[PDB]
Amino acid sequence: NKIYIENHDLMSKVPVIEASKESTRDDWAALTVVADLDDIEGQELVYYALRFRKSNDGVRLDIVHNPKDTSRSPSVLAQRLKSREDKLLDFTRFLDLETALETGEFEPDVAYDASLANFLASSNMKAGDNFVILNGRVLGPITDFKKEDFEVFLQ
Repeated sequence: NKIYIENHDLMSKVPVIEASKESTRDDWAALTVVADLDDIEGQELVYYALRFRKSNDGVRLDIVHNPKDTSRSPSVLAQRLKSREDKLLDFTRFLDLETALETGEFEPDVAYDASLANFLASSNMKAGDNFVILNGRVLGPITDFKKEDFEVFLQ
């Protein structure tokens, strides 16, 4: 649990696709993708995670933006994505995601940026790293991994 418990601030601010009400408890699982969405390789991972969630409605997906470069507030992209949180399964096209990360004025959330900086240090992962956490299991860094590999780890 301890990852989930120590980080409630951050995890409360990130984009979340809730598992469906009409899925079962045996289907239910918790996927976190942590990705640098300034880079294609991070975006691509999230895209796959989205596609996976689209097919597997027992999963609760949330997405943590974890940029290597911090000159911009991490919280900007995270808010861009959080604003468009309902829309995320309507994506059909890698471009829909790019678009969603491309636009939206937001005021930096410092408390978010702090939360992130904890989460990283206490979870011994670095800024910029791409990884997934699946029901508590950290997998990464990811330096391939597509929606197959999500599927299998669910089994």
